[PDB]
Amino acid sequence: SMEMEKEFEQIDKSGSWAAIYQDIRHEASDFPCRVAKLPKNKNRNRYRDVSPFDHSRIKLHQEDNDYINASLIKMEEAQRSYILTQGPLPNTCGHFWEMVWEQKSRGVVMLNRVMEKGSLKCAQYWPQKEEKEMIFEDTNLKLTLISEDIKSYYTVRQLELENLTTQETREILHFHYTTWPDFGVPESPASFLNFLFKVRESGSLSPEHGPVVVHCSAGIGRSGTYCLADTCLLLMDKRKDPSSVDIKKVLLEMRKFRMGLIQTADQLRFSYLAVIEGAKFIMGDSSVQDQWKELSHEDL
Ligand SMILES: O=C(O)C(=O)Nc1sc2c(c1C(=O)O)CCNC2
Ligand SMILES: [Cl-]
Ligand SMILES: [Cl-]
Ligand SMILES: [Cl-]
Repeated sequence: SMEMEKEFEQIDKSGSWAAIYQDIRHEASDFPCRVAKLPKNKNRNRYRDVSPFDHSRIKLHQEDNDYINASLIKMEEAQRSYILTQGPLPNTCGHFWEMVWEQKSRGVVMLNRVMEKGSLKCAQYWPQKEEKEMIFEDTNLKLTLISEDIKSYYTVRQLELENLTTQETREILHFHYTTWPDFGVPESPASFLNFLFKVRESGSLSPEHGPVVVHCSAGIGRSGTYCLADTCLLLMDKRKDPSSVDIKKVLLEMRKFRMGLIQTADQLRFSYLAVIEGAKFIMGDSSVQDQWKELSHEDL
């Protein structure tokens, strides 16, 4: 059994998930967020306590106001980057797709629903009907729903994003997880890993593309959980060595680039479970992938 499994058992036995998680919060980086806190950006932030650090914020390529609440998580050893961002607001959907355009992203991973716990956690930023495309006048972009593949707990959409200035167009894949509760965890490691591997298999993480965009409502809790699991699996894979992966150190590295990644101790505990289970595929048992698809009951 792997060292992360032994660590997992000892933390479970001693009941120390809350203390381990608080240790991470105490040790996490603290960098300034001066642009995010400028008065003119107040209505560009969904949550007053969630801001991108200045050193890693994504800048929009426009001259009026380049601010978006979004961070580039640049994982050097893993050689994968992610853009983590908040669920766009009704006035920032144009900025969101501007950022997708300028950063050359091929995929968007959405881990939340538009309404959760009775509240609007994210704007309806993509078109729900092929024949009702959206136009973002402020950033001069057009967004059309091309097709969607609805499964029982996630939906994959094919979108066309057009730069109306140049009339160039790109296909964006939208991976929408619809049964992951806010401040909660997926239903099982299997359904989570099935979804995560759906993203991987799409090619959206290819280094020929810009960084994948990942968001939940705040871009930190569910987004941090997804990214930690994905990065740890990729590191294990590069080295073919589960024991070289220190999950808490990877999370602390990610938190150099955006605050608050992973919002509960149970989400941390879930990340361990997902990485431990996914290690079976990494280390050469491809049949677990079929097993996850079955256990996830994705068919409708
Ligand atoms: O969507 C997520 O997974 C996430 O981290 N959400 C977060 S983090 C966070 C909040 C929320 C929210 O959704 O209310 C409220 C304000 N404090 C921090
Ligand atoms: Cl200002
Ligand atoms: Cl909203
Ligand atoms: Cl935190």
